[PDB]
Amino acid sequence: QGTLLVLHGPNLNLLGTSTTLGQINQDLERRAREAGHHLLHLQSNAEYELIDRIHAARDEGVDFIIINPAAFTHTSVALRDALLAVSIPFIEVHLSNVHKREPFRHHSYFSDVAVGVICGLGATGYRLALESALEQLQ
Repeated sequence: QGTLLVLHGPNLNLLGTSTTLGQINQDLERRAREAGHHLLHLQSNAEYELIDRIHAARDEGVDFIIINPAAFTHTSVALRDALLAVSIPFIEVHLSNVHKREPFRHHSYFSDVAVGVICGLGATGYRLALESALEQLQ
């Protein structure tokens, strides 16, 4: 029934270069497909590429977003506003537990407008957000 888009923010191209981004993406696509949905993804170190991808999603039939903004979590109001502009619900994912880290990482420009948040559960957090999204879509 639906289309999901997974967005990965900056530096995540280095993951497991220990699970890689490619491994995460293939597992998500597989699980989405088994449940009858279509899943797309993009990683970028460029804020504008992520913004543009979100704008495209509005005009392409995307029903739900799963985003790991990574360092942009704490900085990119522009990505927050892209999500809000297109009115596509999303779940925020973080690999590491930000509460264990520097105070600046405790603030997110996403969390208050996300459906929910998964933090600190490593690469598995993405598939957990996908389980949630599949329910949210019914």
